[PDB]
Amino acid sequence: ACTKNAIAQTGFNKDKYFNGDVWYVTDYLDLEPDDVPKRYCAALAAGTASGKLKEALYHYDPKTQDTFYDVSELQVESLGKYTANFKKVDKNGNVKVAVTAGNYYTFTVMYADDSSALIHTCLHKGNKDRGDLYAVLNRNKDAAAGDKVKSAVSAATLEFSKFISTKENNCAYDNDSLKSLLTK
Ligand code: HEM
Repeated sequence: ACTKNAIAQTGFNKDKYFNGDVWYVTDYLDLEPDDVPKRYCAALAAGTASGKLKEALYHYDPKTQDTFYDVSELQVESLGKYTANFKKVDKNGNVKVAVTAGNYYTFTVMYADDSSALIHTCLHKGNKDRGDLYAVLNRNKDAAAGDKVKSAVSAATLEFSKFISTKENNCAYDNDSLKSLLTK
């Protein structure tokens, strides 16, 4: 189960974060052991589509090849803290698993700037929940974490040395699909 109430960035700039562009996960920290594979790749696009806050997600296991996309409308809990009801889609936005109650994740932006971010997420999915997950994001694929986001990791009382890098997996990303999905 999840255990953390992540605190959102003071002065979080929502329009900058939710600008329709792509964020790549470069490093992640799962608090629960064996909650996720040790080799993984993920990215998301976050934007507003016809007035609604939206995220599109991409997950790829670089070993098993398991791949899936999701689209969510976000509801606001407070500035920088959201609840997202996801539907699983193909890369084109065709629905594979409909939105359903109990299938949701929370999403807190703990730090963000032009190029980087630190987020916390808590996934709830039927009988397949996920414990707390933190992720370092960058606008550039596989970019090394800069001093600002690393300092934010420290300020959150987390040890960056514990984060797992995604940069050494052979991962490729369909940016174009992620952007398109925002409207789906
Ligand atoms: C590298 C970082 C991440 C890893 C290693 C990871 C790992 C996983 C894994 C292994 C699953 C499979 C669950 C299953 O088999 O049903 C999953 C599902 C999911 N994750 Fe992640 N995840 C990451 C980042 C994220 C982020 C940043 C978000 C939200 C912004 C997110 C949201 C979700 C959602 C919504 C599902 C269920 C999708 C569906 O069933 O349609 N994940 N994740």
